[PDB]
Order: sequence, then structure tokens, then C-alpha cells
Amino acid sequence: GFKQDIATLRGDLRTYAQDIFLAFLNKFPDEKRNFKNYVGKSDQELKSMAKFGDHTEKVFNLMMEVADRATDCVPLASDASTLVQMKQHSGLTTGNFEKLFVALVEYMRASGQSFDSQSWDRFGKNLVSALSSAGMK
Ligand code: HEM
Repeated sequence: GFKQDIATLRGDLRTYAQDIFLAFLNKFPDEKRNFKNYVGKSDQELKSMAKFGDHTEKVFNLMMEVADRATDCVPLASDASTLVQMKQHSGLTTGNFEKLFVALVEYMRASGQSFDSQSWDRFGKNLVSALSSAGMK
């Protein structure tokens, strides 16, 4: 289930973080507007970039904490507020987060592993709702 998936992702987090974030950037190419440093590079090139590895790891470290602190896939309001107020997230809208979780869920469904993809879909929808409640447009 959801709680085991958090453990699975954490057990190989740098790899999952890079592969899911690449799935996001490749499924939604326009999202690179927010990550100009990753324009014009193949996946293998990004996976050799220190900034790419460190960004994706820090993102998924925090995402897994938010997932771990949720109850029944409902995130804490404090975690939603943090994500909205982070200076790095100024100007983002909830659609950006919807797209990240669409890619995450599709990655899980295409994976050979028994991820609880429906729970991650629900978690993403509930996080989007909480971000909106916390003031993200
Ligand atoms: C639950 C989802 C997300 C989490 C947990 C998260 C977390 C983080 C963290 C921890 C950082 C600091 C690492 C760094 O500065 O490189 C960061 C930066 C950033 N995030 Fe997110 N983020 C999420 C979703 C998004 C989405 C959907 C977007 C845009 C589509 C986005 C855009 C950015 C940008 C532009 C930065 C600054 C990157 C840089 O300057 O290197 N984030 N995020």
C-alpha cells in the first residue's frame, strides 16, 4: 500500500527521484519553463548533472516526508503551507503539481512493481486541494 511505497521509493530514492522527475519533464515538456537549466539535454546528460541529482533528491526527500506525515493520503496543512510559501515555488499554480503527480502515477502503473497507484493519485489530488486552501492559485 501507500506506506510500503514510501519505503520502496526511499530504498532507492536517487534513482526513483531522477526517473520520476524525468517522466514528468518528458510528458509535460512545457514544464521546463520552470527549470531552464534542464533544457536541451538528454536524460543521460541530466543524470550526470550535479544540480539535477541534488534537486530531484531534495524534492523527493521532502515529498516522501509529506506522504509519510499524511493520514489516509491526506497531507498535513502545515506541509501544504510550506510548499506554497517556499520562495522557490512563487508563481506556481496547482496545475503544475497535478502534472507532477500525473507523471508519478503513470510511472508507477508502467512499473513492474506493485505500487499502490490509486493511493498516489488520491494523495496528489488531496495535496492539490490543500495547496489551494493554503493560497496557491
Ligand atoms: C510535492 C511536490 C514538490 C515538492 C515536495 C517540492 C520540493 C522542492 C524543494 C525541496 C526544493 C528545493 C530544492 C532546490 O532548490 O533545487 C524545490 C525547488 C524548486 N521547485 Fe519544487 N517541489 C514540488 C513541486 C514542484 C513543482 C510541481 C514545480 C514546478 C512545476 C516546482 C518548482 C520548483 C522550482 C523551480 C524550484 C527551484 C529549483 C532551482 O532553483 O534549482 N516544484 N522544490
